Amino acid sequence: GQSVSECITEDGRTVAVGDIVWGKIHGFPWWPARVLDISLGQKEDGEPSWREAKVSWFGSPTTSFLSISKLSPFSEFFKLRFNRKKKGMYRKAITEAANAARHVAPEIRELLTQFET
Repeated sequence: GQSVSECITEDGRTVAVGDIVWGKIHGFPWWPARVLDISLGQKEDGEPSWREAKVSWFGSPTTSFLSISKLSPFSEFFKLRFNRKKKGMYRKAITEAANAARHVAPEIRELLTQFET
């Protein structure tokens, strides 16, 4: 594919390099990540319609490649995707991501602060 600086997700929102997203891989819940690159399939490719992003997971050492279909914008999907029960690394990642997002999506850190006990 060809790298680009942004694309539109399946829910119709723009995702750009540097943005915070929920990402999905097998064996883990939806997990917050930072977008490092975005790649779009091109007509000479084996699969011209494939599109993906390279992401860095919060609360984690790992970087992964996700189909755009396996990510979503962080704020808009937060209430849906945030697991209120999970502990440890997962909750630390949530905290980091909410803090990172607090200037464009202050509602998330707001919700997390209300939720904490």
